[PDB]
Amino acid sequence: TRDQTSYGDEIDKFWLTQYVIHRESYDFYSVQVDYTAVGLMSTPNVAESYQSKFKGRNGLDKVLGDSETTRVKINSVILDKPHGVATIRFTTVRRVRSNPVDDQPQRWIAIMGYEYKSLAMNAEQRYVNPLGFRVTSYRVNPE
Amino acid sequence: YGDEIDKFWLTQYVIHRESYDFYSVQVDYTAVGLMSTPNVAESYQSKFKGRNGLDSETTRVKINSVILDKPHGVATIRFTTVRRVRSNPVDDQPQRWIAIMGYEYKSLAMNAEQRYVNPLGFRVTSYRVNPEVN
Ligand SMILES: O=C(O)c1cc(-n2cccc2)ccn1
Repeated sequence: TRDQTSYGDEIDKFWLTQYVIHRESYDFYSVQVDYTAVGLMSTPNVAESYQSKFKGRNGLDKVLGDSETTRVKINSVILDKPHGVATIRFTTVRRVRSNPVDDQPQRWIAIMGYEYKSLAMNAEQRYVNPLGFRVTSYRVNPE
Repeated sequence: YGDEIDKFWLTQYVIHRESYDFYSVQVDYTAVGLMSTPNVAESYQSKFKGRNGLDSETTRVKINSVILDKPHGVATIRFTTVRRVRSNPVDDQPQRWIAIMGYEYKSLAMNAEQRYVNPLGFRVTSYRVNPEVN
């Protein structure tokens, strides 16, 4: 909509958490929806390193299928609105359909830079991102 | 504009209206004033209208469900509240409720005011809330 670094605590918090759930979760049924969302909510450079694991024969969706899944769980969010910086602590629970039960959960820390860029958008894009939220920097490290 | 985007303003609205706070009384009253129509918003202010407007107590909320009815702009939110007076050293016994509301997206007038709370023009048309006891 409008060039803007921040939209408030609650607004930024929703877009940030949604992003992590889209990009760190893997469900064979929603992969296309998750894939499309991360692209629109990211700069080309940020979207490039994520789309890489999906290209070619050994693309994640081509290899995994529905043999496994990873669930995502948000645990806390720290906003630095004036700088467009945000820290996110979350948990991920993987599974494989051939094992008895789930495997041990994994704690992560996400350091994200975000903004709201005003640019042209098509109909199918108005559904994904209204305020034009975009991640300009992303990297996760173990807890 | 999608389920998640709608569920956000809805749950936030239920949290805004069905709660009670003072740091946030200057932020919740103002918040609901923008996410509501002049028709369904006077039933919410009517609670302080006059001299006897509503620190001695508090009321917090936790969302437990969302179900959506897209084509109509309605939702079936189910939440719980907890009352607490400054005096009583412990919280009150929880109570469970049910609500359905009307929302729309009509960005007719928007200023410096709504960017923080409501820049997407989320507006509530209808409201009701009724309890639930098994
Ligand atoms: O990213 C989503 O919004 C999502 C994730 C999942 N999911 C469940 C386990 C792992 C990913 C299912 C449906 N939607």
